[PDB]
Amino acid sequence: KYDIKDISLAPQGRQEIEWAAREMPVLKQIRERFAQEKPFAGIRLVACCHVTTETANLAIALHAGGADSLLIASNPLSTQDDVAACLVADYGIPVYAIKGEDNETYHRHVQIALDHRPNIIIDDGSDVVATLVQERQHQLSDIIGTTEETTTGIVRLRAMFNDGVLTFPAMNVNDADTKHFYDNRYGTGQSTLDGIIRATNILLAGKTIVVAGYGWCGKGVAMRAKGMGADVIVTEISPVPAIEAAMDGFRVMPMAEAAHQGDIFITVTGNKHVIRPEHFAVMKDGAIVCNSGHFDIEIDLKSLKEQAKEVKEVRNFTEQYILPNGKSIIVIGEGRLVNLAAAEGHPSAVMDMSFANQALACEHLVKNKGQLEPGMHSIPVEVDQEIARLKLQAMGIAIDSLTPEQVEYINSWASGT
Amino acid sequence: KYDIKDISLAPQGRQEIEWAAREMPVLKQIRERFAQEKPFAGIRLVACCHVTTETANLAIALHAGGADSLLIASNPLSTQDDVAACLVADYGIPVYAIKGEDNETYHRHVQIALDHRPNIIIDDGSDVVATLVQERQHQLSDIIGTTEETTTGIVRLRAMFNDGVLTFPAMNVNDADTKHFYDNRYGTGQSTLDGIIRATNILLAGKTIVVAGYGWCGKGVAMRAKGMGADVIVTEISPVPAIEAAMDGFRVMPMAEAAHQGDIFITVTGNKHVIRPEHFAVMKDGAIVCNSGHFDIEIDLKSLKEQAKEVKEVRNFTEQYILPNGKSIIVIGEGRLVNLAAAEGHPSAVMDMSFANQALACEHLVKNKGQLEPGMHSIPVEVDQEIARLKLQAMGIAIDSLTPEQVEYINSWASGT
Amino acid sequence: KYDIKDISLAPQGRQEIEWAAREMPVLKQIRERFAQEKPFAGIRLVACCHVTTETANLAIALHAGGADSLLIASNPLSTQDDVAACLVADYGIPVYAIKGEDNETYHRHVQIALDHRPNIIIDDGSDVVATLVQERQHQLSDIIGTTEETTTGIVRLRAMFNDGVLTFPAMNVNDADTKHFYDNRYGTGQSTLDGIIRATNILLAGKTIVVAGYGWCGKGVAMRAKGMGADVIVTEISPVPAIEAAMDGFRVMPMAEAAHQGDIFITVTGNKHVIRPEHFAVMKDGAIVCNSGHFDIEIDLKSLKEQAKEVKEVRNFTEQYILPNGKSIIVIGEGRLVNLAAAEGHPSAVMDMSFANQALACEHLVKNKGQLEPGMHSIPVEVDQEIARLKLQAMGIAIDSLTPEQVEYINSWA
Amino acid sequence: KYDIKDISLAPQGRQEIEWAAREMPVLKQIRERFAQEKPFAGIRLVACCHVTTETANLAIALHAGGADSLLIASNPLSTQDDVAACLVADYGIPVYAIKGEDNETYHRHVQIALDHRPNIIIDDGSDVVATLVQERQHQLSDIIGTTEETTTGIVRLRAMFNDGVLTFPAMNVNDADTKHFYDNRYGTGQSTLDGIIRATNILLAGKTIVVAGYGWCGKGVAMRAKGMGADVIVTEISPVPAIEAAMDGFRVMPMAEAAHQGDIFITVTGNKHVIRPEHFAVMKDGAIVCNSGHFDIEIDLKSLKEQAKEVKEVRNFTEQYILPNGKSIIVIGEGRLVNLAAAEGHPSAVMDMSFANQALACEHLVKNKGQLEPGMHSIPVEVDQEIARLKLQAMGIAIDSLTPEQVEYINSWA
Ligand SMILES: NC(=O)c1ccc[n+]([C@@H]2O[C@H](COP(=O)([O-])OP(=O)(O)OC[C@H]3O[C@@H](n4cnc5c(N)ncnc54)[C@H](O)[C@@H]3O)[C@@H](O)[C@H]2O)c1
Ligand SMILES: NC(=O)c1ccc[n+]([C@@H]2O[C@H](COP(=O)([O-])OP(=O)(O)OC[C@H]3O[C@@H](n4cnc5c(N)ncnc54)[C@H](O)[C@@H]3O)[C@@H](O)[C@H]2O)c1
Ligand SMILES: NC(=O)c1ccc[n+]([C@@H]2O[C@H](COP(=O)([O-])OP(=O)(O)OC[C@H]3O[C@@H](n4cnc5c(N)ncnc54)[C@H](O)[C@@H]3O)[C@@H](O)[C@H]2O)c1
Ligand SMILES: NC(=O)c1ccc[n+]([C@@H]2O[C@H](COP(=O)([O-])OP(=O)(O)OC[C@H]3O[C@@H](n4cnc5c(N)ncnc54)[C@H](O)[C@@H]3O)[C@@H](O)[C@H]2O)c1
Ligand SMILES: Nc1ncnc2c1ncn2[C@@H]1O[C@H](CO)[C@@H](O)[C@H]1O
Ligand SMILES: Nc1ncnc2c1ncn2[C@@H]1O[C@H](CO)[C@@H](O)[C@H]1O
Ligand SMILES: Nc1ncnc2c1ncn2[C@@H]1O[C@H](CO)[C@@H](O)[C@H]1O
Ligand SMILES: Nc1ncnc2c1ncn2[C@@H]1O[C@H](CO)[C@@H](O)[C@H]1O
Ligand SMILES: [Cl-]
Ligand SMILES: [Cl-]
Ligand SMILES: [Cl-]
Ligand SMILES: [Cl-]
Ligand SMILES: [Rb+]
Ligand SMILES: [Rb+]
Ligand SMILES: [Rb+]
Ligand SMILES: [Rb+]
Ligand SMILES: [Rb+]
Ligand SMILES: [Rb+]
Ligand SMILES: [Rb+]
Ligand SMILES: [Rb+]
Repeated sequence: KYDIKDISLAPQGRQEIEWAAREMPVLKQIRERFAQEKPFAGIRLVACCHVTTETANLAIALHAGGADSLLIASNPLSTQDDVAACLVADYGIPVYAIKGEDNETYHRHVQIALDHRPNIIIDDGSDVVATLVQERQHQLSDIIGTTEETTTGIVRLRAMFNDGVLTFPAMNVNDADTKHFYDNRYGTGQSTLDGIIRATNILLAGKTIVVAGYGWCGKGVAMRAKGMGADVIVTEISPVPAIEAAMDGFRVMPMAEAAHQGDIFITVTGNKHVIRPEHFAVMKDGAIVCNSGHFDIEIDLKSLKEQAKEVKEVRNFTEQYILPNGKSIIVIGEGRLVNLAAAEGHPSAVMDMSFANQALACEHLVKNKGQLEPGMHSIPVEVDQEIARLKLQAMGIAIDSLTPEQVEYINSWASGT
Repeated sequence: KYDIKDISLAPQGRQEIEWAAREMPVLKQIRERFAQEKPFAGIRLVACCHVTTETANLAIALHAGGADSLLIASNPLSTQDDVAACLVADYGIPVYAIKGEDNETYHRHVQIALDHRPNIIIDDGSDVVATLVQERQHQLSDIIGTTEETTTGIVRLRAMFNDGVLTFPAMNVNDADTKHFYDNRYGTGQSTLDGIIRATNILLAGKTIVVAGYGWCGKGVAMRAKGMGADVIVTEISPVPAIEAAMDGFRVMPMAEAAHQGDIFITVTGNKHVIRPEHFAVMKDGAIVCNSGHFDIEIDLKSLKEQAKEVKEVRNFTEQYILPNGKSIIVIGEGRLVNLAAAEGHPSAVMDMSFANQALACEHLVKNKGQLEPGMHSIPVEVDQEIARLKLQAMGIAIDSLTPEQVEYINSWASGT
Repeated sequence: KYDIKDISLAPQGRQEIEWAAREMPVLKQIRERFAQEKPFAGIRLVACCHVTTETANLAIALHAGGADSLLIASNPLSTQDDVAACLVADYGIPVYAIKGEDNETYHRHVQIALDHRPNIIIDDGSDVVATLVQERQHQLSDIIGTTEETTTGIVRLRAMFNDGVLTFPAMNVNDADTKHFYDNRYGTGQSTLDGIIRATNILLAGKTIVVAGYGWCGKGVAMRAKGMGADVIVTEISPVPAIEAAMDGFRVMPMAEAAHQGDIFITVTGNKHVIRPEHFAVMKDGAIVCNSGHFDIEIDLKSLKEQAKEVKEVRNFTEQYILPNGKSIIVIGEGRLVNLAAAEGHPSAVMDMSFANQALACEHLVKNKGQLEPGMHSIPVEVDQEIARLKLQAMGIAIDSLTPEQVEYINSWA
Repeated sequence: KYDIKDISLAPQGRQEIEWAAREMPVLKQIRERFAQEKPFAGIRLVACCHVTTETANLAIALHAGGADSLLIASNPLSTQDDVAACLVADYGIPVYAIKGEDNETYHRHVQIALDHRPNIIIDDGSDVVATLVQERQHQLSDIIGTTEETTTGIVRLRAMFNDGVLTFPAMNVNDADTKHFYDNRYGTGQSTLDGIIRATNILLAGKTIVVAGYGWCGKGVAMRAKGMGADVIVTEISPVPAIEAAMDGFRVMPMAEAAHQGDIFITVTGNKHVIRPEHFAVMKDGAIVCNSGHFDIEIDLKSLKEQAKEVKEVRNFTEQYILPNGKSIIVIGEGRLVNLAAAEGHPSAVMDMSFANQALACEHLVKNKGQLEPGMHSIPVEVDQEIARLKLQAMGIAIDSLTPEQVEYINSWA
C-alpha cells in the first residue's frame, strides 16, 4: 500500500529524478557499492524526509542495498508528487506523501510508518522518533538506531537525551562537516531566495531584508541576499554570531527595531515565535514574511490569522493578510520552509553530500549493531572526510598534498626561530 | 635592564598606545579590575609578543594586576620602537626588542627572558616555551603555566604533548571563539592587504592574487582581496576548506598551476615551504610574494637567495630578486608576517578580544594553580562568551534574548508536527 | 478580434496583472493622468512587446489614455497566456499572442498588426518597424512616430537611418537613464539567473560562469552571478568594458579560451554567433548554454544540432544535446531570452521605469506631431529625470537638495 | 630656479619614481614616441598637479617631448619632497613645491608659474587658469590651450565659459573614458581607504561608513568600503545615482539622518559644506570625518573649530576635536584629499591612463594651434580608445574581435 496524489506522474517523476542525479556522483558511487554489498539485507527502514528528487536518489541507493523502506513526507508542502509516483510505480517503494495534505493525514502517515516496525529510522525534524518514544515504547526492541538530518531535530534529540529517553543510537547527520557547512549555508542561501522569487517575482535589489539568526543557514541567506543587492539586517540572541554579522557588513539590531524597516523577513533560527504580534503591528504595509527554519512555529501565524480581518491568495504560494487598520502582511508558503514550499529545495549538488552522510550513517548503524551506546553519535571523521574528498574530485578540483618534509615540520617542536 | 632602539621615543610611543586604546574597551575594563584585585601580586611573567601598541595595552593591564613582567619581541621586524621606549620609560617594564635586530640578538633576548625565571609565559609562536623545555628543564618547577597566542604555536604545543614533554598547563588562546573567529579572519584580512599596499602602493583591482591556505586567516585574506577587486586563487591540502573556497567564488587549484597565474602570492598555511623553487621558476616577471603566517619558512627564501644573481631594495619593505634568466621576484617584508612587518598589524578592535583572552587566561592559570592538569587547556566557555558580550556592547550593538516560552520550546521534544 | 490560447484564463491573468502593479507606482500615476487628459484619443497604436503582466499594465495605461491599441508577441516563448486572456476579456484590447506559437503564426500576427494602420508603434527589437518600412511604404503617412524598447532594436534603427529609410521619428526608450541603468542591469541580473535556476535548479556557487558582453546587461549578470558564489569569466570586443570587468574582479579572456572552462554560458552581446561550433567541441561534459540578448542568434544552435547525434528534453525549458563522444551540452529555453522563456522576465519594479518611458514617449510623439525631425530622438531629459524622482520617492528614499549658497559655489570660478 | 624642501632627497625620489613607472607602460610608450618626435619643442608649459611619483613620470614624458616645463603643487599636503628633489636635480625641471607649505607660499608659487608665460597649462582644480584669466588678461596671447585633470576643475571651467571668459581651448581630461571610469572610481576607492587606514589603523569591518556623493568617486569608495566589511550609507542630491546606490545594496538617506549613525564620513561631492555644524552636534563619540573631493571645503571645518573646546594631534594626519560635552570628532588630513594627504594617492596603474590623457591632450593642443574653437573640448574618441587598447594589452588581457559576418549583421536591419 501507499498514499500519493497520482500514480500517472511516474514518467515525469522518473525524468526529474534522473536530472537531479547529474550532480549526485558521490551518492551514485555509494549506491553502486550498496548494490554489490547489500548492507541492509533484511532491514526494515522508515524515512521521514522531504519527498524530492534528491530524497528519491537516497531512497534508490537504500533500495539497492536491500532495505525494505517506507517513505513519508516531512512537511505537507514540500512533497513532489511526481517523485512519489515514480518511487511507488518504478521501485515498488511504499510512499505516504501528498503535496498539500492536511494535518490528520500527516499524523496518520506517521502511524502507518511506525506500523512498518522499522529497524532504522531516517528522520528530518525528529517527528517520527519522538512519536516512537512517546507512543511505541513496546517497539523499541526493533531499533538498531536512527539518524537525524537537520538542526531542529538535533535539538529535540538533546532534549530527549537530557530527559533520559534516548535509549538507542542516533546519528547526528546535520552536524557532519560535509552536511551543515554546505547544505545549511550555500544550499539554503540560494534556495530560500529561489522560493521567494518564484512566489513573488520581487526585485530583491534595493529592498531591506531581515534575516533572523546568523548560524549556518542565516549566514547563507544573508550572504546571498546581499549578493542580490539587498540591504541586510540580522537579528540574533548570541554575541559571537552577532559580531560576525557586523564584521560581514550587515546591520545587527533587535527584532523590535528591525520590524519597522524590513521589506522581507526570513526566519532561520530553529526557535519558536521569533516574529510575534508586537512585530506585525509596526511592519510596513505589504511587508513579506517567510520562514526557512524546519518548523513554521518560528512565525506566530496563529496570532496573525486571528488579528487579520481577511486573507486571500494573491499569487502562487502567497497569501495577503489584511489587518483591521487596513495594512497588509504577505506570507509565503504558509510559513513552511520557503525553499521547499515555493521552489524545489536545495540543488542536488549539496544534497549529494547530505544524503551521502545519511546512507553511510545507516550503514554505520547496521555494521556496528550491538556496539554503539545509546545516545547521539557524530559521523565518523574518516567518513566525513571521504565524502569531501570524493565531492571535490567529482567537482573537478585538484589541490596539493603534504610532502614528507612538511609532515616532519608539523611533528617538530624545537624548530622555529 | 632592557635593550631597545631609543628611549627618547617614549613620548611618541605614549601617544600611539593611547590611540590604540580607543578601541580596546574590553581590555580596559579588565585592567581596571586588575588594578583593584591584583591577581598577579608576586608573579614573574615573560611575554614573547609582537611589540605593538596593542601588546602595550596588554602589558599595562598585567602591570596594573601586579605582574613583574619582561617583554621580548616575537619577530625581529614587527617591533614598534616607540612602544618599547614608552613601556621602559613610563612603566618601568623591561623590554628587550629592537626593530630590525639580527638573529643572535633575538636568541640572546630569549635567554635573558628565561633568566627572569618566569612563573607565567605568554608566547606567540612558542619559541620561548620550546626553549624552556629543551634547555631549562631545571626551571620547570617555577612554571604555573603558559599561554599561546597563535595557530603555529598551538601546533608546536601538540607536538610537545605528543612527544611527552608538555609537563605543565598551557592555555590555548588562539582557538578561543573571540580570538580566531575575528583576529585570524577579519584582522589578518585587512592588515595583510594594508602591509602590501604600504609596501608597494599597487592597485589590487585587476590583479590575480593567490592565497595559500583557506583556514581562518586565508578566509579573511581572500575575502578582502576579493573586496578590493582582485581575482583570487586559493590553494589547499584539505578538501573541506577547498570546497568552501569554491562555493565562495574563488578558483581552487594546486600551487604548481597557480604559480603561472598569480601577480601576488600570500601564504597563510602555518606550514613549511609552501612556495618552492619549482614555483619561482614559472612565476610571471615581477611576481610579488609575501607571507602572513607566523614564520617566514612558508616561502623557501633560502633557495631564492641562492638562485638569484642580484637582490636590491626597491621600496620600503620591498626587495627585488633578479634571477639568472633575468626575470625578477619581488619579496615584501623579507618573508615575515607582512601585516606586522610592512604595516602596524591588526587594528586594536580585534586585538581587544585576543588580548582580553590573554589577560584572563593568565588569571585562570594563577587562580587555578595546583588544580590544572599538564597539557593544553581551552579558554573556559564562560570567559570566551563574556568577552563577546562585552565587545558587542562596546560596539553599541543590541540583540534579542530568549523568552521563557522559547526556553521551554528548546527543552521540549514531544512537540513539533 | 484576437488570437489567444484560452480566454477562460482571464480571471487568473487579472490577479497576476494586479500583483505586478504593486511595484509600478510611477506608471500608475501616469495612467491616472492619462485617464483625465486622454492624450491618445483618436490615435491607433500597435505594441510588439513581451506579453507579460508588466506589458499589460502598460497597455492598460495607454487604454486609459484613449489609445486604440493592438498587441502582438515580441517572442513566442515569453507570452503569458493568462495575461493575453485578461486584456482581451477585461479591457477589450485585441491581443495576437499564443505562448509557443510557430514562426508562421508570428509573421501572420505582424501582418495583422500592420493592417491596424497604426499611428504609433511601440516596438521591442524593431521587427514590426522594419516590416513596415520594407513592405508598407504606402502606410508611412499614418506614422506619427515609433518607440524602441531594447538595445538590439536601437542598433537596427541606426542601420535603418544610415541606409536612409528612417523617415519618421523613433524614440530611443532603451537609452533613457531610467531604462538601461536599471532594467538592463539589475533587471537582467536577477531575472537571467532566475530563469536558469527555474530551468535547472543548479547550484550556482562553485560553478564557472561565462558572461559574453560587459555592457549594461553583462555588468548586471556578472554582478549577480558573483553574488551567488560563482567564478565569473567575461568576454568582450571593446577594451574599455574589458578593463572594467578586470577591475571588478572578473577574469577576461577570448571566448575560445573560456569555452574549455565554463560550466554555464550566458550571452548578452546583441551580436550574432558569439557561441560557435568550435566552442561546443571543447566544452566540459554537461556545460549549460543560454542567451539573454534579444534574439537567439547569439548562439549558433544550428551548428550544435548538426554536431550532436541525439537531443532529449530532460527538464522544463531544457534540452540535452549528446555529441558522438558521449559528452552533453545543455541548452535552456531553445536559446531565447532565458529570463522571459524560463521565468517571468524582469521584476515589475524596473519595468515600471522602462514602461513609464514608453508611455511618456508616446505622449511626446503625439504632442509633437508634425514637428519632429525624422530619425532617432532621445528621451527628453526632464522626462527621464522626473521618472527617477517619482521612483525614488515611491521607494521611500529621501535625499538632500543644494542650499542657495551651494548653488552659488557651483557657479563661481574665482 | 626652484623652491623645494631638500635637494639631497633626489636619489630616494629617483628610486620612488622608477618604482611607480613599473605600472605606467602606456605613458612609457608615449614618452618614447615624444623623445623622437619632439612635439613640444619651443613650447613653455606650467603644470599644477599633485607632486607625486606619478606626476613626475608625466613631467619626464613632457620633458622628453621638448617641453620647457615648470611644476607647482596642487595641494600643500600632497607634495612628495623626494620627488621634487629628483625632478630638479636629475631633470632640471624647476619645481615650486614644499610639503606643508603655507597659503602665502602656494599663492606665491602660482605667481611664479604665470611669470613663466606658459603656452600650455596643465591644471588640477583650475586654480592657475582662473588666476590667469583674472589677473593676466595681457598674457592670453601666449595661450595655445589648457587641460583640466579633475571634476571640480571641469565645473569651474563651465562657470568660466558661462561667464564668457573662457577665451581659449581647454581639454576636458577628467571626462575621458580612460580617466574617470578608472582613476575616479577604482583609484579613489582603494587610495581613500588606504589614507584612512594609514592615518588611524582603524578596522573598517563592522563600522558604518557614510559616503557623500555617488558619482564616479563615491561609487568607488562605497564599493571598496563594502568590500572591507563596512555598513555603507550613501547621500546624494540626484535621484538617478540615488536609485543606483539602493540597488547596489546601500542605504540612502539625507546627511542629517546619517549624521547620527556614521562612524566614518567620506565626502566625494565636489560641493561646499556637505558636512555641516548641525551634523557635528549629533555625531557619535569619536566619529571620523575626512574628505576625498578636490578641495577641503566639503567639510565645514571652521564651524567644527568654533564648536570644539579643544583640539589635539593624536596620530599622524589625525586631529581630535573635543566638544564641551566631552564627545570627540576626528578629522584626517585637515580635511584635504585623504588619499593624497595621508597616503600616496592613486596607484600608478590608473594614473598611467589619466596622465596618458594629459600627455596626448597637450599634443592635441599643440598640433591644432590656431585651429581650436574657444571653450571646452573633450578628449578625441580615437585617443581615448587607443589608451584603453594599450592598457588592456599591457595588462596581459586578450579579448575578441568581430568577424566579417558579425560586422555585416550589425549593419543589417531587414
Ligand atoms: N530550509 C532548509 O532547507 C534548511 C536547511 C538546513 C537547516 N534548516 C533549518 O534552519 C534552522 C536553522 O539551522 P542552522 O543550522 O542555521 O542552526 P544554527 O544552530 O547553526 O543557528 C541558529 C542561529 O539562530 C540564532 N537564534 C536562535 N534563536 C534566535 C532568535 N530568537 N532570534 C534570533 N536569532 C536566534 C542562534 O543564536 C544561532 O546563531 C533550523 O530549523 C534547521 O533545521 C533549514
Ligand atoms: N599575521 C597575522 O597577524 C596572523 C594572525 C593569526 C594567525 N596567523 C598565522 O597564520 C597561519 C594560519 O593560521 P590559521 O588560523 O588560518 O590556521 P588554520 O588551521 O585555521 O588554517 C590553515 C589552513 O592552511 C591549509 N594548509 C596547510 N598546509 C597547506 C599547504 N601546504 N598549502 C595550502 N594550504 C595548506 C590547511 O588545510 C588549513 O585549512 C598560522 O601561522 C598562524 O599562526 C597570522
Ligand atoms: N533579456 C532581457 O530582459 C534584456 C534586457 C535588456 C537588454 N537585453 C538585450 O541584451 C543585449 C545587450 O544589451 P546591453 O544594453 O547590455 O548592450 P550594450 O551595448 O550596453 O552592451 C553590449 C556589450 O557586448 C559587447 N559585445 C558585442 N559583441 C560581442 C562579442 N562578439 N563578444 C563579446 N562581447 C561582445 C559590446 O562590446 C558591449 O560592451 C541586447 O541584445 C539587448 O536587446 C535583454
Ligand atoms: N581624491 C582623489 O584622488 C580624486 C579623484 C578624482 C576626483 N576627485 C574629486 O572628487 C569629487 C567628485 O568627483 P566625481 O568624478 O565623483 O564627480 P561626479 O560628478 O561624477 O559625482 C559627484 C556626485 O556627488 C553628488 N553630490 C553633489 N553635491 C552633493 C551633496 N551636497 N550631497 C550629496 N551628494 C552630492 C552629485 O549628485 C554626483 O552624483 C570632485 O571634487 C573631484 O575633483 C578626487
Ligand atoms: N532538495 C531537498 N531534498 C531533500 N531534503 C532537502 C532538500 N533541500 C533541503 N533539504 C533538507 O531539509 C532539511 C530541513 O527540514 C535540511 O536539513 C536539508 O538538508
Ligand atoms: N597589532 C598587533 N599587535 C600584537 N599582536 C598582533 C597584532 N596583529 C596581529 N597580532 C598577532 O600576531 C599573531 C601571529 O604571530 C596572531 O595570532 C595575532 O593575534
Ligand atoms: N517582465 C517583462 N515584461 C516586459 N518586457 C520585459 C520584461 N522583462 C524584460 N523585458 C524587456 O525585454 C527587452 C528585451 O527584448 C528588454 O529591453 C526589457 O525591457
Ligand atoms: N598619485 C597621484 N598622483 C597625481 N595625481 C593624482 C594621484 N592620485 C590622484 N591624483 C589626481 O588628483 C585629482 C584630484 O585633484 C584626481 O583627478 C586624480 O587624477
Ligand atoms: Cl564509500
Ligand atoms: Cl571580566
Ligand atoms: Cl506624470
Ligand atoms: Cl602613442
Ligand atoms: Rb527537483
Ligand atoms: Rb480573524
Ligand atoms: Rb615546527
Ligand atoms: Rb599602532
Ligand atoms: Rb646567490
Ligand atoms: Rb520542540
Ligand atoms: Rb508575472
Ligand atoms: Rb609613490
